[PDB]
Amino acid sequence: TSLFTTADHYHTPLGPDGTPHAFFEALRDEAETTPIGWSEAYGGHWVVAGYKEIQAVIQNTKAFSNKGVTFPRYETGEFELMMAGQDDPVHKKYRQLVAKPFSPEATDLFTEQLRQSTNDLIDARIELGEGDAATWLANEIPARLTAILLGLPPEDGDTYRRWVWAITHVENPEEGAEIFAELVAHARTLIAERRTNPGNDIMSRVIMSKIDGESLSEDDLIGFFTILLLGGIDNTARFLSSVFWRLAWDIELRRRLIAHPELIPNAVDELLRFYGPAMVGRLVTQEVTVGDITMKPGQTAMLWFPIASRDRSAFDSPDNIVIERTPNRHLSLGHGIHRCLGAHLIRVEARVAITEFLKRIPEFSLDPNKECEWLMGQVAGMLHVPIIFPKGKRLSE
Ligand code: HEM
Ligand SMILES: CC1(C)O[C@]2(C)CC[C@H]1CC2
Repeated sequence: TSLFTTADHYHTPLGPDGTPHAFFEALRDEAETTPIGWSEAYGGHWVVAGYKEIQAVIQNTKAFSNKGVTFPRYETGEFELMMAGQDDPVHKKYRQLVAKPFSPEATDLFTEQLRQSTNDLIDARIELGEGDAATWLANEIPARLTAILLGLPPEDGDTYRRWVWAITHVENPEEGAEIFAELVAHARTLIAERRTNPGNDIMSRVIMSKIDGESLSEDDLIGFFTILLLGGIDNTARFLSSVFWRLAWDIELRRRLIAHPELIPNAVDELLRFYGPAMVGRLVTQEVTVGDITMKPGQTAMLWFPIASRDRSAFDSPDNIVIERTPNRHLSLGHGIHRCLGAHLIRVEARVAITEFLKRIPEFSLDPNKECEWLMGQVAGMLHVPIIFPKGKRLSE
């Protein structure tokens, strides 16, 4: 038997712990013999699980195109995910427009805003002794940050989450497209207002930019708005949710982060390796042989980063969360020309979120009376993390 034959990132077998990690470990074991397998899912496609094979594919821009970045394709109507859904030269020219706001030096400037926000969110339920770590904290920290990045109202996370859900998981096609059309309508209004009353946000920045002499089309701007909205509300929320879940039951990892705050950055990278949400696809545009397999134009290859991040040939003791691991060349944020634009930002965000969470609530656990829930898909992570903790006090009010 072979686990590749029915491999499907939206339908990953879950173990008793509630995650797909037992399955990931088993597939990792099989990938030592067969690093790339054909899955019958989605009409048939390639599943690339070995670390060196993923590197070979992701570095080859000649035979692989990012037009297949989301598979099944995300619901974004007639729009494309800017940067992520493009190949060079188009990709490079668009990314250069937002490189500055995402530089490590620029992203460092969000630290205090994120520290205060995390604390403000925690105040909301600290006196209650219970709450869903995902919905209450993990979803909100990035939702608020992203809204600020886009010049949107921070208090409308449910609206943004509804759009994101439509793009990534709504099952009914029409309902999905109609809800994404809502995002487009809101974006149009935002763009027109920024057009005349600009601010210091990134949308404002791209609206005033120019490529080869001319301003970007409204459609291009909607693509920028969409991909940045997805990075925060989807990717970051699912990652942090899985992290909070882990910290709720792993009392060993938790006490060490509290005792060694200086290890938190390295710990964040190790958690990124272990709980990376993502996976990405690539559209084959040229017959190419990777490893022992030959791919043909028109086929799609899914890069299963979570399996590659557990490759024994790339990481010693891959199944353990070694907080002091360094270097840590995980693929959770991609590699090459499409490597995560938000890499430094999410490292800062995770450091702050974890630090403040453990500072305010050093003692907590999973709620024995409530169920945790894992969200499967191209971005996979905990969706519901009910926890309980001894009642505490608010910092403000
Ligand atoms: C923990 C959070 C996140 C994870 C795990 C994640 C992961 C990834 C990965 C795997 C890629 C590579 C795409 C490919 O190879 O095709 C990527 C690309 C990208 N990400 Fe992130 N991401 C996260 C958060 C964010 C955030 C917060 C933003 C920005 C606000 C963002 C913006 C982007 C953009 C624009 C690209 C495309 C870059 C390009 O094509 O050059 N991501 N991300
Ligand atoms: C899943 C992943 C990695 O995240 C986003 C934000 C960029 C590329 C793809 C699709 C959307």
